[PDB]
Amino acid sequence: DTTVRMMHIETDPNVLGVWEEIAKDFEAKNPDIKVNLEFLENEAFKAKLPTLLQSQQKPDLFYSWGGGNFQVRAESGLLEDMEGYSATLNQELSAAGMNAFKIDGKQYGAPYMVSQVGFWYNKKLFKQAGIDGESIQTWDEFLTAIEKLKAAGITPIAVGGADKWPMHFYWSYLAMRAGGQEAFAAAMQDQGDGFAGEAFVRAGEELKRLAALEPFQPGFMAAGYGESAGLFGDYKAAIHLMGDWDYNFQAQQAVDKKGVVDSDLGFMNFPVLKGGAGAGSDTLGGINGFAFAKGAKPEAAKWLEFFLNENSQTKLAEIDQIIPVAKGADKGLKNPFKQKISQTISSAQWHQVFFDQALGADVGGVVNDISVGIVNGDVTPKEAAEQVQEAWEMRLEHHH
Ligand SMILES: O[C@@H]1[C@@H](O)[C@H](O[C@@H]2CO[C@H](O)[C@H](O)[C@H]2O)OC[C@H]1O
Repeated sequence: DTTVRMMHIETDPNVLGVWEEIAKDFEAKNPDIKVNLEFLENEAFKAKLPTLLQSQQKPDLFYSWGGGNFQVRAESGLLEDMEGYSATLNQELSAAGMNAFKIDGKQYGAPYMVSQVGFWYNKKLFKQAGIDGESIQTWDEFLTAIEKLKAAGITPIAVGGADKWPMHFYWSYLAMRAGGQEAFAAAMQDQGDGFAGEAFVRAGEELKRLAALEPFQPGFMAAGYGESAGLFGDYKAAIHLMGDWDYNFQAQQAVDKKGVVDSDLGFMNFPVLKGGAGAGSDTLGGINGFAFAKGAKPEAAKWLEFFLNENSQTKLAEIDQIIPVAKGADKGLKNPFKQKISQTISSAQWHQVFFDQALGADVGGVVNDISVGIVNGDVTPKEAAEQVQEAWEMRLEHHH
């Protein structure tokens, strides 16, 4: 018997119940393979993984956002090429999802889900404030809704400022809307002014404008994502900019374990910015998966091809958790919120991975730092963009 060790960041009890049913079914069909799930919370996982991956504690499989850290881990010899064990994965999973975890023709992981960041909002609170949530198409209209919420005594936005990345969603989306795909593509290539260019300075200017309305809950810089999602679930703030995984999370984090029920819940895309080059259909989000650590056993690919199969992924869509990557598993997207989100993802010409993950731990950490820094007044919009560009130039210099 051999044990496949899979490190993950999942907290939801319904999801874990489904994962356990899949693992039980797999172990019954493969009596010589055991599956050990190893949980670490999101922030702890990102902080601890570098040490664990470079040690003899490394697992076979670990949760991954792809992006810059995945690229560097591959070039550092920290991952295992499973191309020779990928025949079934390539049959059953989306080609774009498989490509997200392939480097230099080597299959270093497999996709698990795709996501969109957007504004979850409370229709009950919006009605109290006299806001039609479906009518918010532009950034100016969004700011007007913020002012209407404040006038009604309702905290407009819950944000997990302590974790920083929830605030970076604002800066990133504003940069996407201001500059469009080409401004970002050019910055990635270090062309022109790069991340110090006008679209990124405008992103900071618009984030500072939002911050000047004081739209966040008191003490937001001390709140992590769990606390912020709980505020939304408890009807204590009207708006939550978050990935689509928030749907189940705000319910679990609510005192009543239900949160904002479907009859009170809305979701809207990030609005357009007047004069901006970005399209309202452009999406910020991710393609997340499981990477193979160096030394991963062949049984780990056997597990992943079952865990990621059409039936398994259909179950996880049907419990409202993931937008799946397995072919045909979109049949499980029965929930109206998740169905519409999956359509936005499918239709997007530009589906951009989270800036903090695309740019790697160092430069992405700078983006996270300047996002809260602009809001708190510690850096100006120009200085923020300058810091991102300077850090990015050094990352380019020091990597292949
Ligand atoms: O760096 C952050 C990631 O930490 C964040 O990951 C999310 C966190 O919320 C849930 O735990 C979800 O399962 C994770 O994938 O994703 C956005 C990125 O900017």
